[PDB]
Amino acid sequence: PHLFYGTAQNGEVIFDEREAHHMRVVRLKEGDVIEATDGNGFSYTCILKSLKKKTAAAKIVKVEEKEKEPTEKLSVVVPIGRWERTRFLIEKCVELGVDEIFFHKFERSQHEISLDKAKIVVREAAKQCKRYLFPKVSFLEKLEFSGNVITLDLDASQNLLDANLEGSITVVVGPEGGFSEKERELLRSSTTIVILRFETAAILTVGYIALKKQKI
Amino acid sequence: PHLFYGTAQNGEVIFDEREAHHMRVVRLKEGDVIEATDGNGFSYTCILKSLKKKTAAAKIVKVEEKEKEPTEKLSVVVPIGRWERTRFLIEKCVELGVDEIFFHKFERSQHEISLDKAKIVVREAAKQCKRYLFPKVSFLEKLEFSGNVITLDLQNLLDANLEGSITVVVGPEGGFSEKERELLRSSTTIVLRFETAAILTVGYIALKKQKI
Ligand SMILES: [Cl-]
Ligand SMILES: [Cl-]
Ligand SMILES: [Cl-]
Ligand SMILES: [Cl-]
Ligand SMILES: [Cl-]
Ligand SMILES: [Cl-]
Repeated sequence: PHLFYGTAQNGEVIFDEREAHHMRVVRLKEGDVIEATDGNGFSYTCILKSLKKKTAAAKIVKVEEKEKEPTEKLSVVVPIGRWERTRFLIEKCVELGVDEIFFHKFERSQHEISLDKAKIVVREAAKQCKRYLFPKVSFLEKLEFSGNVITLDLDASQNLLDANLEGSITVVVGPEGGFSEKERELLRSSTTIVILRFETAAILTVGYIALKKQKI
Repeated sequence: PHLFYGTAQNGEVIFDEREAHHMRVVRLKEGDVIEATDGNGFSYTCILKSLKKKTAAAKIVKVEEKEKEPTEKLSVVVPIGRWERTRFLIEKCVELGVDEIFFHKFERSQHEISLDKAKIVVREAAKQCKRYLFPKVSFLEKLEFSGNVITLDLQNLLDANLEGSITVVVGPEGGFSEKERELLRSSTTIVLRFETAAILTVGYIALKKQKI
């Protein structure tokens, strides 16, 4: 049971080139009943009409609201770094029920991110996890926040299980080359700080928090 | 800075062809200073004396105790299933401070494993992670247990009582059979992508037991 992604309007869902290729791979055809999401919490049961090289369109039969906006958000600051790390962190954020991703370039990174690429990673992950309401993605200029913030310092574990998790939480995943001293002063003074393989620490940290917050 | 695995005897560490080959891949030569572990908690700083095709030997210069046996053990029963899953679970056991790994072929698996092959996975993961006291591996013929055993189907694991030595039963890819669901309820405490779930669950337990 595959879940496609498109834009609903005027009784149809329209699909971009990327989706049409994915449908040709599953070898669908005109007449087939399919399920799409718009990424804002809705599910559409549709009959495929057109499948062409760079586009497709299906007629909507049924809509179900599958997920509503949460009252308390889980936010993660993802460092703009080597693509393999960045793609991983974004995928895990979809997976672990994060509501908002914020991309920050820490002082020791010279990387950039394409926000359109990040949205594709979110889309493809969500289609796999059957997540109807996609996390939002934004740039973040400054390490300035409100509410409860937890910082994952990758170069040191601190006590995660002692941390207070009351209310809305932002988790700040640290950069590969480490916080500069300016960043560290800024984050010690404003957040709560908490050695394993990068991929394991990130899953365990964000995943424990999501668990406790019942985001998963 | 690599870490090799060898056998310590009378002032030298000897190494097998797997390690010798690895030494050649990383361009080591006779006369270089290397670090080895025995897999028993100790680090050995040695001078590499002989690097041959099938074997190597180094002279011990310094020995440091890195890791001791814990009072309270964390054991995990790993299903014998598709290699890619089994290998991942072995490596996470190494990395998350599990002390002992027991392989069980559940009823809906038809797979088999050689302990020699599992040990190689342990070795290579432990070399990579710089774990000096390697976990032990063995077969578990029956799902028959004593002690705190908790049975996992990859939430409110957060409420599980994890005190004392503990065994964690990770279920098979095809699910527990009826007989298995009954058997496990008679002797255990029943408490996302597979890899994510496996890390979050075993990691949380390890972290709560302070094994990491
Ligand atoms: Cl890159
Ligand atoms: Cl990019
Ligand atoms: Cl951009
Ligand atoms: Cl980075
Ligand atoms: Cl299995
Ligand atoms: Cl071995």
